[PDB]
Amino acid sequence: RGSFVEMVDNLRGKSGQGYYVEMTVGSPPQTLNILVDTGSSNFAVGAAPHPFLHRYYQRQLSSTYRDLRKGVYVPYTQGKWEGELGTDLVSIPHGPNVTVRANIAAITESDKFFINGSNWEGILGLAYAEIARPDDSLEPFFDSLVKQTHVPNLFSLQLCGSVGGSMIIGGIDHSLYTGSLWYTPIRREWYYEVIIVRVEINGQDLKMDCKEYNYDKSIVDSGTTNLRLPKKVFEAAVASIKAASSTEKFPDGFWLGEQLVCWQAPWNIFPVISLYLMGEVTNQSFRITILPQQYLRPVEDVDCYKFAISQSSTGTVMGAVIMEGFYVVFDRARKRIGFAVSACHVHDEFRTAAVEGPFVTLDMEDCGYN
Ligand SMILES: C[C@@]1(c2cc(NC(=O)c3ccc(C#N)cn3)ccc2F)C[C@H](C(F)(F)F)OC(N)=N1
Ligand code: NA
Ligand code: NA
Repeated sequence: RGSFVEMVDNLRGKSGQGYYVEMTVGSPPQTLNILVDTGSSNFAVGAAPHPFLHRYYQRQLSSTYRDLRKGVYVPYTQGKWEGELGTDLVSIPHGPNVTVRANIAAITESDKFFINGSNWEGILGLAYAEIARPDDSLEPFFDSLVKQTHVPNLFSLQLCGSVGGSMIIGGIDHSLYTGSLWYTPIRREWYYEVIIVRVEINGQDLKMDCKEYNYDKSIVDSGTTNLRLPKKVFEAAVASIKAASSTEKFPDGFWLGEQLVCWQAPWNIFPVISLYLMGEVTNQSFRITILPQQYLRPVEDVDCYKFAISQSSTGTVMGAVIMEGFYVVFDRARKRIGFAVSACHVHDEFRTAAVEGPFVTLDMEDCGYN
């Protein structure tokens, strides 16, 4: 409890390609790099020699593999994968000293799923059974870990924007953040769904019915890059950031993530974004504040950055954009998610990402969409 030195720095990544942890499956152990995705609930690994993959799961080499005789077909807006369901033994070498029998979906066909040039070969869906595919009886990796071992029912993520970071499984490591953690309730255990109760651009309120911030849900999702906002909130949000910084002009396509923008070797013009989240106590909220350093993402394989806030029709998505400013504690045993200022967040001399409270916010339960 409090000190997990072996788990510190166990995530790697390339900017734009996500964060992965090293995992082993089968006996003898097969080492795979696996994408950490708090917005899905399947443990799904390449199992066939797709050209983009460094390595894949070879079930034939595993004496402990058990076939479930059941296929799965998983489409996404862009992307699909199909595979064969089975169970095998799984450990995390830079995670707790335990081995579990987990469901694995061996991906045998995929389209637009794997990234050419990336160093991961599968995805670790850390959310709940309710969105597992094919259905909610396929118990996710984390539920099996907690059922079969003494690991507490929580994990925390420090995503440092070559990227790196830490996934602490079973606890919190205090060296990873400063100040205090503040907690928002998980509204329903499917996605890691939370409730946003107010949004401020450079300390001015968007002044929207708060139901708009969570239409139709808000989630914390390490497997998406952007801060994604409901169309109507997105519209209000760029309008406000345009006005805050209109000392310089940008092509309009920039704000739609349709073209990049460039200086040489200009942060003080861009405002901070505050999201207030529902607190633990009636009428109490807290707020997280992100810097332009989080929402203007550097692009290499071209000083050119992309606007990393985008419109959505699936609700607000607090992606890696947001998470990279914070230590984020997925406190599943108490159905709550904690934020604190990350000890590794990208910043400067003028302002810093922040987590502040308490605030008085009334009618917070109205902000949820039904
Ligand atoms: C199951 C899914 C998924 C994520 C990724 N993620 C990445 O490729 C990636 C890339 C960059 C970064 C960063 N930073 C993070 N993740 C790739 C494939 C995929 F199917 C798709 C699902 C969706 F809603 F999209 F369907 O969103 C989430 N949460 N996970
Ligand atoms: Na247990
Ligand atoms: Na600390």
